[PDB]
Formats: sequence, structure tokens, C-alpha cells
Amino acid sequence: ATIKDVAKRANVSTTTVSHVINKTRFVAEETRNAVWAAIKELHYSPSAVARSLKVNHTKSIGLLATSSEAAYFAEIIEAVEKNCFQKGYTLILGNAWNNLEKQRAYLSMMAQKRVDGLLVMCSEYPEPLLAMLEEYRHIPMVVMDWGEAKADFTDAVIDNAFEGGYMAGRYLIERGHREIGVIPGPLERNTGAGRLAGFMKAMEEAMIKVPESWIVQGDFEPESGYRAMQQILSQPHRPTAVFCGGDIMAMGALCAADEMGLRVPQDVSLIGYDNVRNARYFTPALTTIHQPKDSLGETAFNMLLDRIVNKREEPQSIEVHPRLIERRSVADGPFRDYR
Amino acid sequence: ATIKDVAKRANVSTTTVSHVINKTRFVAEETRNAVWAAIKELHYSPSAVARSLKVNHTKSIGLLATSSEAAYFAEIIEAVEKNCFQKGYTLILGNAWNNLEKQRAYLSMMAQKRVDGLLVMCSEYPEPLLAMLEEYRHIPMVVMDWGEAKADFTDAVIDNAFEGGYMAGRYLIERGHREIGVIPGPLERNTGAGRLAGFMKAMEEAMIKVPESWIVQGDFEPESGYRAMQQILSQPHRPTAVFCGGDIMAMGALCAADEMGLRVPQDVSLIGYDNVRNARYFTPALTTIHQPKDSLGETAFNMLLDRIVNKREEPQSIEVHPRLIERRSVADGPFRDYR
DNA sequence: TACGCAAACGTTTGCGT
DNA sequence: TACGCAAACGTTTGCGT
Ligand code: HPA
Ligand code: HPA
Repeated sequence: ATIKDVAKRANVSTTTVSHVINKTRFVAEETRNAVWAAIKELHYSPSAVARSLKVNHTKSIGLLATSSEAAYFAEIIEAVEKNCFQKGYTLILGNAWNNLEKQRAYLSMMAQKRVDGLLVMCSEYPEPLLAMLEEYRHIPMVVMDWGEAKADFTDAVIDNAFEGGYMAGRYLIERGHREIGVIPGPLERNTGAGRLAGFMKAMEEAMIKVPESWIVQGDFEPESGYRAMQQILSQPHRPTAVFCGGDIMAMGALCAADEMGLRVPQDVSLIGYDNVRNARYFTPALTTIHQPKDSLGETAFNMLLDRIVNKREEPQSIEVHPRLIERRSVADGPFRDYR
Repeated sequence: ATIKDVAKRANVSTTTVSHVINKTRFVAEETRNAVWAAIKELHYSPSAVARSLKVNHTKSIGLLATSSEAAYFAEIIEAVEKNCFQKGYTLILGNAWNNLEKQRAYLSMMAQKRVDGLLVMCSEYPEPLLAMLEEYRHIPMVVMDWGEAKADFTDAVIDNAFEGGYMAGRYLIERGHREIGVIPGPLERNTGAGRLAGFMKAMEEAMIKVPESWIVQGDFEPESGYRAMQQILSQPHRPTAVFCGGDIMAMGALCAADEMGLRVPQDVSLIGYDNVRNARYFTPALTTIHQPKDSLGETAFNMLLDRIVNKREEPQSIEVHPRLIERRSVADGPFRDYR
């Protein structure tokens, strides 16, 4: 039950039991064995609580997420978790659903549980949230979802969402389109506003004007893709191509088109963004901008461990890069031959 | 920094600080305030480690999962998490990927971290795993993925996967089909073998014989749905309808059909299972058996808390029930008018 | 050579007066 | 009335001899 119970069965001091258990000093074989034996019948399981109390670190990390079911998110989380495990850390998952109160709560429970570091993925960063976060500059942390380093008291991994938005637009332009519409994600997020603007730069470069009736705000959820695609194609004049800010929303856009009798890409070309695991099996196989979700995770974890173990003080930031994945949802547009 | 530092700034004993902080006894207003004030400048955050060491419970639960990205899983996890939070518990997520070693590791780290209870979702339960689990009968636990109560030392929530398999088959039969094929999930799992057998009972009842070339094993992953659908339709004689053991695999089956030029449901009818959040937005909107994922989570959490707080000793088991969701992937079969 | 003493980590709580 | 003493929870680790 307790180290004391073990030391006693083994007839050695607890100081000894602890040394064999942690190979922190040489112990006579025979001695070791005895301890192991006792450890065994006693069915001892050392208390990490006790230990952490003395050693001052819990070997545990907290993820302050937005939600965890959304494919995008879910893929990152599973990555972060992979890393913790292989480096002996334990993951504490907390979804704040973009709720300040919730954020304030989890943040606290976390601090109380004395997590060695914090991985932050809150989507939106209002001042109040930015404020609560600084109050914990003491806990080592890294934000994995900004496009620029919003603050000095944290590490940051940046996705170059603007560059990707730009890649998306260029591709459409290079395929022959000039009448393009867009369904962006929330402008309050990096993956929302960022991708959009990247996209819009390329349009401007090509002197392509995007009429406002062709821009419909989504929320990364499929229903939102569904309604937007519908509002776009449900009009007199419709674009020949659509840039959809997120794969899952795109999936929604695909379904509406089909329900309206439109053909993809024969009638409308569709390009998404994220390259979630199932994008290839959408119907038709989705052409999209890939976000390195795995590296985003691993890179974030690593910066954390650094700050952790190597007691780093300076905020760091590391970029990651998106890349176009051609599938079958895009077709040449009316101006292809003219380039 | 420490309770001691607070008691001192406040000029009261720590016994006092602790009482205000936990409202465990009456404290003079003025006294309270002082403590709060100190608590404030000191920027104190009570140590849960310390506390748990004394009180003997961590207010934290461990989820020994298989993986967390798969839509099915991801939806359950997000539910379990919702429950922990509203009941003040902290969630420790651990994916064992159906690996014994991994299982043995997480199980241990968990025990060491002294989690108040364990939510188990390992998919497959080989004796060796069944064995490791009993070694921890001491920690309160519930398995959320068996179809029958595999053991006495745990609580269990059962999904009635056989009943659902049977619902799926019946529907096809009632729609006019007699040439049906099936892509089941791994037979080593409840959601695999269970659904299949439910399905097969209905066939037998209808004297429908399922030729072996029409049964293709999947693994819940879309690629597997893709290959299987392909092997099924890639043959001389093909069924008019397909029962697909999991939505995500179904999504794969949908894509292959389209790629082979087949029409759903015009050429082939397809019925899935799970009713994952995006099934409605598949193309076409997927007809499937719904698994109450939310209730599965909440129900499991609740049984745990019970055993926890009410120190229950007896293994319990609670059933949950699936229900058919008609969408647009099924059409009447050749024998409809003949019934 | 190989191991043990005892203090400390940060809290909570029975008995007090 | 309203608060404090001090022991304990389960470990780790400096100094020993
Ligand atoms: O905020 C988001 N939510 C879901 N999917 C996403 N893909 C990019 N950003 C997001
Ligand atoms: O084991 C499974 N994996 C993924 N999805 C599933 N849906 C039912 N069972 C499963």
C-alpha cells in the first residue's frame, strides 16, 4: 500500500525502496530483489501525487482547446497526445467552447493541478482572454493558433494561413476562373480571416473583383457550408468556382450543390482548406490546401518541453507551411486557354 | 506562493486561510476579507497536489481510449469531457491504439496519478487485457464498449449493437431487397461482430442467403470502405444493396461507387451505422442506424461517479438503444411491390 | 561498501481554549 | 465567539557512518 509497507516487508529503509524504484543510487542485487518482491506482493503503485509534491513537477500537460470533435481539431489533439505519451507526459484535455467563464475555470483548475505547461488553442483571443492568459505567464505555455505572435509571454507556432489563402486563389486563377466566390470561416480566428485575406490578395493581383453577394460567412461547421453554397448558387449570376475556408464546411457545400442538382466540378469547382483525413474520400475527392496538423502538434509540444526542461525565458515562434493538394473537385475555367 | 505566505500576510493562521478558502467553518467577515486580499496580491493558487495528498482523491478521471480522431470516438470523448467539467472533474486522455504495452503503460501512469475512476474504451478485449484490467479492480471503472458484461469487476454500458444490426437488415428487407452485401467492422469488437450478427439474424429470418463474395471485412476506416465496396461491385453478380457497419467506412463506400460510375441509391442502396455528426451531409445524405453517443458518455460517467461517491461495490450494467434514421441513400428494391 | 535518519514538500483537520 | 497547534498524508534527499 505505502512505501512504508514495502520497506517493512523488505526489511530495508524506505530510503532504500525509493532508490531501487528510481535507480537513483547503487543497491545490492539481493537488496533490490527483495524490494521488488515486496513491491510485488504488496501490489505497490508509487504515488505520483506524493512524488510531485516533493519533486515539484507533475509530468503532465494541459490542453486548453475550443472543442475536440471537429475533424480539424481532433487531428491536432491526437497528435499532441502522441507526443506527450512518448515523452512520458500525461494529457489533460479541456474544451472551453470559446467561453470566457469556461476558459477562466479550466485555466484555474489547471494551475491548481500544477501542470508543467499549457498548450493553448482557443480560436478567438479577445482582450479579456488575452488578459487571463498573462495572469499565468508563470506556467510555461505555447499558443498553436495565431498567425502572428499576439504576445510576448508565450511561444507560438504560426501556420502561414495567408500564404495558403493565396495559394488557393492562385490555383483557381491558373485553372481559368475569374468568377469566384468564397465561404470563409469566422473572421475572429486566424484560420478564418487569415485564409481569406491571403485569398483576396491574389484576386486583387489578378484584378478580380469579388462581389459581396458572393462572400458568405461560415463557421467551420457543415451546416454553414450547406447554407452558404446554397445562397451562392441560388442567385441569378453565380461564380464558376468556390473557395471554401474549411474542408468540413466544404463537405457541406458539396451536399447542397448536389441537392440543387449542380455538378461538381462540372457545374461548379470547389476548393477547400485543411486537408482533413477524410477529404480524399469526399465525393468527389476534395482538392484542398493541406495544413500540417501533425507537425503543428509536435512542433508545439517540443517548444513547450524546451521551455520546460531547458527553463527557457524568451518567447519563441515557429512557422509551419501549407501546401496545395490537387484532387478532383476542380476543373478548368472559361479562361484557361486564354493564358 | 504558499498557504503559509498567505496566512502571514493576513496575520491569521493557515488553518484559517484554509477554512475561508474551503468555507469549511465560520470566519469573521473582516477575517475572510483579509485572507482574500492577501490571496489576491500574493496571487495564490491553492495546490491540488497538496490537497489531494491529504484528502485522498484527485477529482480527476482517466479515459483509456483506442484513439480519438475517428469521428465515432471523437464524439463520445467530447461528451465524456462535457460531463467531467460540469461535475468539477479533470479529464486525462489516453489513446492505447489497441496496443497491450501501451495499455499497460497508460493504465499504470493513471493508477500512479491516482485517478478517482477509469472510463475504458479499448475496442478489443483479449484475455491479457482482461487480465491487466482486473489488476486494477481497486480503481473504480466502467467499460463503455462491450455488448455483454465481460466481467464482474466493472460497470458496463451496453449498446444493443445486435438489435441495431437487425434493424438495418429489416429495413432493407422491407424496402424490397434480397440481394444484399455487407461490409462489417472488425469481428474482435462489439460494434463489429455484434452489428453483423444482428444483421445476419434478419437475413435468416427472411431466408436470404448472403454469398461470401458479398461480405467484405472493413476496419472502420474509409479506405477500407472504399476497397470493400469496390470488391463488391467489381463482380459479375452484385447485390442491390449494401449494409455498411460504420458511417465513416460508408463514406468510403460512397466515393468508390461514384468513382466506378455507380449511382447511389439509384444503382446501389447503402445503409450505414453510427449516425456521426456529418452523416447528413454525406452525398447523398446517409441513411443509418443512430448510436446514442452522447448518452453513452453521460451514462458511463454517471455510473462511475456513483461508484465513486456512493462507494458502490456491485457491478452494474446499463443498456442504451439504437434507432434507424432514414435519409436518402436507400431506394426501393425489386421486391417492394411484392410484399 | 552499502544503506539509514530525519526533515521537508503544501495542505487539512481533530481537539483544544 | 472565533480562531490556532500540531500531526499527518506519501514521498525524496542531504548528510551521515
Ligand atoms: O476554428 C476552426 N475550427 C474547425 N476547423 C478549422 N479549420 C481551421 N480552423 C478551424
Ligand atoms: O471501433 C470503432 N471505430 C470507429 N468507429 C466505430 N463505430 C463503431 N465502432 C467503431
